[PDB]
Amino acid sequence: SSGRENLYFQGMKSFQLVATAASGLEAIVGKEVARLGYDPKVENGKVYFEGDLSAIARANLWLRVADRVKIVVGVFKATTFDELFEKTKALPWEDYLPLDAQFPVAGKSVKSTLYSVPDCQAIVKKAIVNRVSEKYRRSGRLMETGALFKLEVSILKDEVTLTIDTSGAGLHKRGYRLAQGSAPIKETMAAALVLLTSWHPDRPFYDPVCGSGTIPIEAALIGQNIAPGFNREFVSETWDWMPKQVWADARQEAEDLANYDQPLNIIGGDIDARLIEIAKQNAVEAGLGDLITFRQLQVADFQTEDEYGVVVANPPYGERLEDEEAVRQLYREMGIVYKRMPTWSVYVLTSYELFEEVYGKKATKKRKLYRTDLYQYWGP
Repeated sequence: SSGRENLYFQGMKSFQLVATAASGLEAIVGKEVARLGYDPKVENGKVYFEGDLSAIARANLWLRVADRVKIVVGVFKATTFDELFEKTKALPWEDYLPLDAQFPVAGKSVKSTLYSVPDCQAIVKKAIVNRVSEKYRRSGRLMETGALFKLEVSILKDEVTLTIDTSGAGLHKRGYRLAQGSAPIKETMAAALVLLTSWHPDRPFYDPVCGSGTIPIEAALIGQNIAPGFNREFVSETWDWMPKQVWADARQEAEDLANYDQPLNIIGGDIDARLIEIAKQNAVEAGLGDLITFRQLQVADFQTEDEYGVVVANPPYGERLEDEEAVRQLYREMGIVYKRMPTWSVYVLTSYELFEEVYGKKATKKRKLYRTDLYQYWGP
């Protein structure tokens, strides 16, 4: 993180990395990449940075708002498949892919002469096989049986970016919600919401419509400076050219930087007792024991003597009449309750158009996200 180490100690090998992100969340990912001591270049849905083996480990462990961390193998222009072929085979694929690499190729194409994704997939695969076959001298040992190097060819305005996935499962899958679907807020979005607030763990936190507990869990992990990826694995741990010691060092660092003694006052409320039991279990799996206070709690029944807290909510919103009426009632009740809490700040992520009207006051700030809006009521 100092950024000052001689590059010799990481094998004299530097990588062009990228941390992908939802559109509109890249600035936050940039700040997280800077936090790790790297130099971010923020673009639409992508934060590029240079790094070594340790950067791969540390970014996978630590980024909370990124979708995945990839290696950028190369970037060039191509308007014919023969040009895509040659420029792809010119890259040093053998530096990344061992004899037994498994290397499937995914594709994306937008506003490009080369429009056919299946043809781009085919030609990139052709070229990579050509390259490794040449550089391993047509070894009979070349076979796709071992570690996984998921490749992507992405073409935008005739510019080709070739990447290798270092993460495996998307980073939103921290491990604490497995086998529970994706109806709730995406974990990366939940972390983004908390990071867009003023909240610090010295202050109370409340998610009044918490469901299975994602927002409180992400807040707790921020509050104790716990790496989001601490309890999961990454595909790049299986790559023979990345030493296990790099990952062991990154994980020891993550343990050392955590603040497990930071007290937390975090309440998650939901009307569904079964989802509250699920939330408690998810928090145990996240390594948070019973630090979070999950309650079966209707919005209208919340009372506190605590001051200077932060409410953060993202109520599930179905756009049909019954579901919309239930959320209107929720927003109205929130407004009534939080009026009694003038020292608190309130953040509500919703696509319900009449939120401000129903809550009863206009927001301090309205941040547009992906279409949903983050309504922010800044407190003292």
